[PDB]
Amino acid sequence: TADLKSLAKRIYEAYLKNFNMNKVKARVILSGNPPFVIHDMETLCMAEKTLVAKLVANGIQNKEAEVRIFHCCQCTSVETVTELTEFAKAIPGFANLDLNDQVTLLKYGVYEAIFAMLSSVMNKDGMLVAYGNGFITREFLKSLRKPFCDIMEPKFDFAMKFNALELDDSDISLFVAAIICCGDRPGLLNVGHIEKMQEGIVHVLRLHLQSNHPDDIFLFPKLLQKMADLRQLVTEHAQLVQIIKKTESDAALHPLLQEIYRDMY
Ligand SMILES: CCCCCCCCCCCCCCCC(=O)O
Repeated sequence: TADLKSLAKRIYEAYLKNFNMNKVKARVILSGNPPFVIHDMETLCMAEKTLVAKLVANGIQNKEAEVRIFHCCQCTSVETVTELTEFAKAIPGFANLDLNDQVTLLKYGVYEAIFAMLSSVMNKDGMLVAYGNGFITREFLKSLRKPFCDIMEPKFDFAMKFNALELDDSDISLFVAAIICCGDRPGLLNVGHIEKMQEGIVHVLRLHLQSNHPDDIFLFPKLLQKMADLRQLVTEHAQLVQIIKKTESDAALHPLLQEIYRDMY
């Protein structure tokens, strides 16, 4: 229907406006200011001097490479949280929710959305970083000292299967909106209204996938399962972050992310 197709287009346009990275932009870069390839410590350190110069301007006081990398991971998440917060305003009913419910939905949804969207910048060999200006290899990330080598690999595993679904930005935008609209998040004040907001977005997602992916009759339930898989990926990620927090004193957690993780798992 015109209203439902228009809603899907709205959410797609809001996604293109609000996220610095989209799947088309990522694919243009990945196909070959080209991205600097980070595949070892030499190339990490060269990339840092150009792309995150302040982080390595401290001489012998610079942090360990793994800690610098984790800091850059967190800065990326902080920026994506800001983008997701603006995007959520395009979702029918979201801005009409109580301010506290908006906070709760974003708190529990952002990392699920982050890992879903991260797939768009990942291939089997590595991922784009730093606003598309670096490509860091999967093998380099696996080579880091424990526990830091354990951060990205499960996200690559998720992404390879997610990317095999061959979603486009029009699908991913609605999937991210659906992640944000979960009525079963803890602490919600108006569950009923959130459930109806969820039902509306999920209806739009179902119809859109039927229209955009006529070849895959299971795509909607596949994506419902991916949402559950993302919840488990995030719980596991939070457990690893808590290990880092307890055992890696140099790996300072950004305060916005500390609040997101607080009282989550
Ligand atoms: C010189 C640039 C080095 C870049 C280092 C890798 C950046 C990865 C960005 C994606 C991070 C995904 C994981 C987020 C982790 C978290 O916020 O808890």
